[PDB]
Amino acid sequence: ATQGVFTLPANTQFGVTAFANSAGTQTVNVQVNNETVATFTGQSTNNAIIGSKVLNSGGGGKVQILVSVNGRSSDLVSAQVILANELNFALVGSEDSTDNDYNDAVVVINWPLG
Amino acid sequence: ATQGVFTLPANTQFGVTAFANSAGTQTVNVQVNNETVATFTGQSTNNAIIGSKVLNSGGGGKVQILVSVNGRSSDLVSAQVILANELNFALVGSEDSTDNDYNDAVVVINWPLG
Amino acid sequence: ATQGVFTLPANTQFGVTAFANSAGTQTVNVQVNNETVATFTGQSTNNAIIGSKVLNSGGGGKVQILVSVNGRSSDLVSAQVILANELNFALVGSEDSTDNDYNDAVVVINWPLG
Amino acid sequence: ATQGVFTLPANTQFGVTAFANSAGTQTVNVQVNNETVATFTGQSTNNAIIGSKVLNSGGGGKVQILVSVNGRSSDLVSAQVILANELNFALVGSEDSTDNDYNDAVVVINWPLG
Ligand SMILES: [Ca+2]
Ligand SMILES: [Ca+2]
Ligand SMILES: [Ca+2]
Ligand SMILES: [Ca+2]
Ligand SMILES: [Ca+2]
Ligand SMILES: [Ca+2]
Ligand SMILES: [Ca+2]
Ligand SMILES: [Ca+2]
Repeated sequence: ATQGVFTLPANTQFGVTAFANSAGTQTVNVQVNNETVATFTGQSTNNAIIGSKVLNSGGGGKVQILVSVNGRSSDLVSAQVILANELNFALVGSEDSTDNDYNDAVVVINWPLG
Repeated sequence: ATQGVFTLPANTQFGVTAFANSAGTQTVNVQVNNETVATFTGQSTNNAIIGSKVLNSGGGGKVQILVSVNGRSSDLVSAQVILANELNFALVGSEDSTDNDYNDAVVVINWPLG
Repeated sequence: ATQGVFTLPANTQFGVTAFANSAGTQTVNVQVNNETVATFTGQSTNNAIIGSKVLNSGGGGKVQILVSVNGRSSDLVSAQVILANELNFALVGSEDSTDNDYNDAVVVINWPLG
Repeated sequence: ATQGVFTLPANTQFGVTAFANSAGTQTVNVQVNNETVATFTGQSTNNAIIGSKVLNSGGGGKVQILVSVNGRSSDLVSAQVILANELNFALVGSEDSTDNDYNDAVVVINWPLG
């Protein structure tokens, strides 16, 4: 299945935060309605935050996360979870090698804000 | 139900990150096997990160999040989600008032690291 | 927090299924836009299905689960999870006594159908 | 990523329930520790239950779901969610064709029982 794609409500503010856990330098691209609106880059084997931003989901509400290491696409896993019928998490893990920890870059998207 | 309590694997490294979305100043306490091992305080209505740390789950693996505003306990909601049978997220929302957005402090715990 | 309340897309077919794991006879009440549309009753300590129905979410899309045993309200826990940005589960556990297993009646709501 | 594989606690009773939403006859295979312990075969475009069984997770706790239609593997998606730090759902969707609804066979694994 396609992974890392989420439909948000339209024109809604959301937070996107990325953590790194790999020897490889991670590149996280955030696309909103098929336009790149953020790129995070960093390296950590200790969960360092390599980016955190507030973005808007725009008309289509389509938010896609892509992760690469040195231009090679990582394999993704994802889900969305909603708590108390209001608090949304869109969760992505990525795998840049063979160990299947899926934590090489971890991306957490949350809404609503404010 | 009790919320904000999670059983991790023993002696395991995990990340904890807290976000704020309220007029009220948020205090997030992190307890590992009933000892307070981190405390984050901060105020934001725009999802600012008010703390991020790497901790060890210790022998019991018990991780509890408590949130308060002005010394008053916030109501919590929580769940744990596992992706690819390996990547774990323990998720907490908290409500300090009456609107029920449960985002006033948002806490994300992730493991494994490295 | 209020639990057992979910917002579905409007005018959408959904499935609701209830399982029992208790000595007590479970009564599961299903409301759609604040009107009772189903009631499932049954007893099992071995996960027997006590009801499965297809319903429509109507204009408001509001679905609520309540659980009681001999007229006494059970404590609820719930969450919604979305897979592949399309497959939805709305999940309820309920606790009729003291052991905190939350499985006394378990309710799974799924959409889309067809 | 591999999907439809879950680690349960050892020697634990669990329920497995399959729903069908396709024109195609669905064959759901359940393995516990790499041995077939159940096979559900049925057809429905309206969420009918094509199998429900109680099984034991055995020493390894490994549970795998595979879905096929006329001998051809469906694409799977999955996740595990834990409520109240005790109530577990392991969730599978499967796609037998092109529409990406992932509901053609839907598998819900729950524990604990009793
Ligand atoms: Ca890896
Ligand atoms: Ca890693
Ligand atoms: Ca609030
Ligand atoms: Ca708020
Ligand atoms: Ca109970
Ligand atoms: Ca029970
Ligand atoms: Ca399909
Ligand atoms: Ca279908």
